[PDB]
Amino acid sequence: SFRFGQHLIKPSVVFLKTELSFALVNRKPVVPGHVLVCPLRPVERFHDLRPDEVADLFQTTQRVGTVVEKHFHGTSLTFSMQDGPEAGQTVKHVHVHVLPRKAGDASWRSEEEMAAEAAALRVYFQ
Amino acid sequence: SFRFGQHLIKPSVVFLKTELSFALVNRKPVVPGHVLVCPLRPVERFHDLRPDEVADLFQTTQRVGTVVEKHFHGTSLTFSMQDGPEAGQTVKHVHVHVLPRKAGDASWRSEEEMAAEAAALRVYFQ
Ligand SMILES: OC[C@H]1O[C@](O)(CO)[C@@H](O)[C@@H]1O
Ligand SMILES: OC[C@H]1O[C@](O)(CO)[C@@H](O)[C@@H]1O
Repeated sequence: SFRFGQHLIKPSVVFLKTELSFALVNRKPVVPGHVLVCPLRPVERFHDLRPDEVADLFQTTQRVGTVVEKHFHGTSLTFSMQDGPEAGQTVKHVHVHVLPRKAGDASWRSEEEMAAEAAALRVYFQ
Repeated sequence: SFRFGQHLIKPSVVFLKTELSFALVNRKPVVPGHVLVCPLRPVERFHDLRPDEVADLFQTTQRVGTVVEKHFHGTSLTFSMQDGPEAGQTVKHVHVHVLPRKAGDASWRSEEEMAAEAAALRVYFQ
């Protein structure tokens, strides 16, 4: 019941929802803990977001980064937004990739394993 | 008169300053138009920023991205924050790399050429 470009994301894989944003787990996380933070409104380019949505997106991203870094035992974090076709954007919805990083750092999993991961992550936002 | 880790940045290379953030040009931009957006307060990790500083950092980053994409003739933008030593952070100050991207995309320059670039960029924020 969350849009992400032209697909519907099941709530089971969403671990945080705010008044303007939501965070979800990935089917193929690039690194363990690789999650996405998106505005609820499906806009394609970052400049399309209103200031309130910009503040919310990133304050949410900040909270999520802290949680995933902790949960997946990272010691740093990479935050990246591929804003546009020439930056590599595949899904036409603004979103931030949040990746826990460890020193010296296929991944495909079932919806059930994604849902289990989202359930673990929700605990940190209670 | 702007801190960036343990170095002072001359105003001549700063093209935007808000109540909580500032943007500057690079000595060796990775791509033309590669600029940095930083909070005025020198904190090392993204989780250290207050919510108001998070909102300001990214609303500023949004405005800067629009300007540099326009000025350097990009058609997209890459936004990246290397948050921590294991994410590649060299300067211990939170900052966002903003890079205009073009289809199919040493760079060292003098302070004067950096100052000329910052002066061009300020025009867009008048
Ligand atoms: O996903 C990472 C999680 O899995 C473990 O390695 C095994 O349970 C945990 O300590 C960590 O929280
Ligand atoms: O730095 C990019 C700037 O330089 C030019 O290529 C030459 O003046 C411009 O059109 C552009 O605004």
